Amino acid sequence: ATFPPCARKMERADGPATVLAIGTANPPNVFDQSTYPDFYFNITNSNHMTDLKTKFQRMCDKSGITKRYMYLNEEILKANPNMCAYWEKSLDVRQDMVVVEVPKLGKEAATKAIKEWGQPKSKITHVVFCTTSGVDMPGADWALTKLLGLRPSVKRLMMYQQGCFAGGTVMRVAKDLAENNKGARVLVVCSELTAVTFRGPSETHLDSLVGQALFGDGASAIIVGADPIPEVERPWFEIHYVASNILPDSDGAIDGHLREVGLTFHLMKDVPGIISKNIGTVLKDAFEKVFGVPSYNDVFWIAHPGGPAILDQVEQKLQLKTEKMAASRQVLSDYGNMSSACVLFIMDHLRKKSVEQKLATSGEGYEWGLLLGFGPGLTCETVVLRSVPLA
Amino acid sequence: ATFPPCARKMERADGPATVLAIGTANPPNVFDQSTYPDFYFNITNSNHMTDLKTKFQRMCDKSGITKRYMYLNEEILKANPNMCAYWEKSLDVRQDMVVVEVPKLGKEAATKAIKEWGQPKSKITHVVFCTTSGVDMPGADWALTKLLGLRPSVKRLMMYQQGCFAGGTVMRVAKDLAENNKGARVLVVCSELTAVTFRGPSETHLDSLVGQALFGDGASAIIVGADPIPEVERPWFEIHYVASNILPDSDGAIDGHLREVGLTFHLMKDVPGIISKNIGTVLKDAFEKVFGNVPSYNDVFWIAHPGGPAILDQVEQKLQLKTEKMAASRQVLSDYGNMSSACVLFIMDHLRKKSVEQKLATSGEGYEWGLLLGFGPGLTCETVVLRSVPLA
Ligand SMILES: CC(C)(COP(=O)(O)OP(=O)(O)OC[C@H]1O[C@@H](n2cnc3c(N)ncnc32)[C@H](O)[C@@H]1OP(=O)(O)O)[C@@H](O)C(=O)NCCC(=O)NCCS
Ligand SMILES: O=C1C[C@@H](c2ccc(O)cc2)Oc2cc(O)cc(O)c21
Ligand SMILES: O=C1C[C@@H](c2ccc(O)cc2)Oc2cc(O)cc(O)c21
Repeated sequence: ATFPPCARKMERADGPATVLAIGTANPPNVFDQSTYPDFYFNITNSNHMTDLKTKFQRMCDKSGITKRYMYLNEEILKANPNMCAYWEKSLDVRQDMVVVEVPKLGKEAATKAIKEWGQPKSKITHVVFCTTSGVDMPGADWALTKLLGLRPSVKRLMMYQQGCFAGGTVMRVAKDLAENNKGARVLVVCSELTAVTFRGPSETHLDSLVGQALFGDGASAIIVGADPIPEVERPWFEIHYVASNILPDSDGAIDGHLREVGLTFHLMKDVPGIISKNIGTVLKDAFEKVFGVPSYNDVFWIAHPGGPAILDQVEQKLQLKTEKMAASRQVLSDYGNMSSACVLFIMDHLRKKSVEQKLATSGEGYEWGLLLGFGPGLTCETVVLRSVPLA
Repeated sequence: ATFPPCARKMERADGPATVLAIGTANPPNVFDQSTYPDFYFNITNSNHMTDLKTKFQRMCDKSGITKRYMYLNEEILKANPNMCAYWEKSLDVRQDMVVVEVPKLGKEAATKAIKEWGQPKSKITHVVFCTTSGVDMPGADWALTKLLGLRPSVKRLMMYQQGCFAGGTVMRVAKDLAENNKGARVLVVCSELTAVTFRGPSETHLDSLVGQALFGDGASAIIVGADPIPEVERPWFEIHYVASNILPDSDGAIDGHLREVGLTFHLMKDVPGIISKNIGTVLKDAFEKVFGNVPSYNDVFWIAHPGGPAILDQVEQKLQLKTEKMAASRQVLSDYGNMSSACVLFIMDHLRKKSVEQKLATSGEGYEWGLLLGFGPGLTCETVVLRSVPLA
């Protein structure tokens, strides 16, 4: 039923896929969260909706967010009344922005990672581009290739309308790309901008208002490869296990639609409840596979900060000690919810802080760790990581 | 710099990624190409555009297409005048159709693939869903998973807004999922519906008119795995080499923009020209990596994305292929039109079946080796080197 087998025509690698560099970028406009409700109701000309703004100030005060970064600013929003409305035909001006600026922010994040990596751009064999912010043909993967001047034969994978869990997905994608191809070096870019999602307030769409309180802009970039070249490339985290779960009883929990008015956000179930009710089973299953067993307090944690109640309720249900989510909270406070890019920001802070505090390893002390993405399905992406030792 | 190595935690497979099953599906409405211009100019209130209709009749006549299948029909279009115009805000009505109908049609093709495969669907470990028709959150990958009742823990990969080259991308994607994961069985689904792209004619955007003559609807699905179970699973094609290339001097050749008027289609360079000048360089590099320092193009089987007949004609001319090589590619174009990322899988299925039918030596018309090519925006050329299986 088969011709006689031949050796793998495209050689594969032997070690684990390894993070060799991380770079991050954010748009230049900074928004204090504690005064953001004033700005938001000013720029949306909705100061007559008194009770709604009180509701929004509470949302912002309870977000665990201190500041956010956005491509949008006061000048740009005055120029587009249709994006300041809650529900006006927009998509076209929104697309005109994000199809340009999402590859641009990704390039700034990627240039940093390429620079830290140290190798020539020409060594990049694969490009994985992940966003939730607009679509186009050719995609932001093609645009990033041109902007960076990678070789025209890079193998690309364009991930559009992904959502918050895709920071975990890209790790699972790059794992197989890196491990199945000897010498493959994968450029992974997550890049998100709220220009598709910013909109005016409505008294009957309070979940849309939660989104206005939480979503920020940012781009993160990693170089993934297996078999790092000793004393030339420098490892930081190893990918050893990945898993995907549609959580029980979660149908319709989070929906997002791309419409003539832009991208709309819909909350319809207790998202922190469903995650925290089911996270025990998922991680226990992963740990049996990887180990078959360290404590949850003895591994490092990169958890997507969908919002603070997620991190809070996982922490309680699993009875974690409060430093386990500290790095994930650090990014949420410093940046807000940047959809897919969040976890890669958290990974970078983890390593930087572990180095700077002169700890044993890249993951704040521990040999093993977790990276968790959450979003729409309701989808939980699971990554078991190993760190590297340090001085 | 590293912790002590440990054995790979997730076992890998050893053989090549193999196609184990193919199924396809189309919407139920058939449109004869020869009289399609009469239907199209009438439904878009364009009967007065007398010379434009004569041009469109020529496009249809020279299209190499006999018929297409479409989810759209007469009743659906009359219910949506904003779609029968050239440039009205529609995207919402277009999304309402395709976010439901794309996973639906893919479900149809996937059930056929799974039935041929013969294994329990619970043994599917990965889902790759590929489309250029609509986007949604959660995606068509999620909806397909629910419709089929696959395991809740499948590893899903959602590929939106891909374009015509993506039939080769999913093969490339599926190669690494299957090979790096022992026991992985990947369901790959490409599902395309013209409801995103249909629009009335304009005398000044004849490239938009070109799309209206060529694009059809369809979905195709494959089961891809490595290390097949002897006597249980049946290999049909192996994936041995994958390559990707942005062709030189091709910026702007094919653009597609998702707007408030829906998906718009633009052609601003000689696309069959650019592909045919460069395909030799592309295929020569792939063959040198597979075979060293090498069969002739006439001695392999061809699965070429039929973006239009001029592409197949100009690759046939410049590479001096005998005319039989593109025949399978042209048969699918004839019977279905250009189904974006779904076509090549339709051509793959057609190839195997007529090889079995005519009792040829292999599943790729008696050749051992062959190509699957996808052409699209970028200009992106995706290259796959396949091996067939022998036949009794
Ligand atoms: C060329 C093709 C569009 C139609 O067949 P064709 O026989 O070449 O048409 P001919 O050139 O013989 O006929 C000429 C008329 O057709 C129309 N036409 C054909 N291709 C056209 C194009 N790219 N743009 C505009 N008009 C076109 C024109 O109106 C032309 O007359 P013009 O002088 O007014 O432009 C088709 O076979 C093809 O493959 N074209 C490009 C491939 C493609 O479309 N790829 C889709 C990719 S995802
Ligand atoms: O509606 C949006 C906005 C989007 C987004 C966030 C940050 C950013 O920078 C750009 C886009 O994030 C989301 C993530 C989801 O899981 C579901 C959603 O509906 C959305
Ligand atoms: O504009 C379209 C239509 C789309 C399409 C075709 C058939 C179908 O059934 C659904 C969508 O295919 C494309 C493929 C491209 O590379 C570029 C494009 O602009 C387009």
